Amino acid sequence: MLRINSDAPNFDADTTVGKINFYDYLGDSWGVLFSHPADFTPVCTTEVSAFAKLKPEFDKRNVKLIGLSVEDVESHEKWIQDIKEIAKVKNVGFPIIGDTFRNVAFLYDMVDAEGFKNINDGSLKTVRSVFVIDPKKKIRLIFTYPSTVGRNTSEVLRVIDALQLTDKEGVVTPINWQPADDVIIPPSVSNDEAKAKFGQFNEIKPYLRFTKS
Ligand code: NA
Repeated sequence: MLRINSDAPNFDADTTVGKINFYDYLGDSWGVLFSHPADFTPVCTTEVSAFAKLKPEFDKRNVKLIGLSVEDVESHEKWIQDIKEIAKVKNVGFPIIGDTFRNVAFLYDMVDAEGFKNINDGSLKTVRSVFVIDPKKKIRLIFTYPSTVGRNTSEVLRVIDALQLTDKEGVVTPINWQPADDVIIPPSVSNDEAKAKFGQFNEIKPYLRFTKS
């Protein structure tokens, strides 16, 4: 099964922006792949609307958004029109994948079978995962909220910031970290190595050393 640190599988799909190859779409950017069981459902509609409004926040972090929903592109196009109206956005700048037969969802381990459309029978309730993918196509973080509970855009941005920072500076982030807060030196780094790389640090315990960001 796919887990954090697994490679995000590549695929070809029909989308609201035309046919794409996932890796090609992503390029060297980070990616956020978010999933929906069906179009014209309320929580998901609010969620896509929020991502659309906030796309500039993602753009500045070199992150490309992509949505998946188990319906055809034609349906997604109509849904986007509603989303534009609701969100009061001029356009939705990212694609929504038309996964009519659940093939992509299946590839991403959200369902145990592919080849059939959305029947409103409950088999699609699990098509709700969000995958944060790095420039090397590694899945870095996953979260799955049920369609009943809307996601948190701020948290998605927070984790992206933490992940990027950790990759950039070789640090780790504590619970509830916000940017500009102090970070933690990874245990793989010796105190001497830490002095060389970070300067000063506060050793709470030998394994827990805070340093400034
Ligand atoms: Na020190």
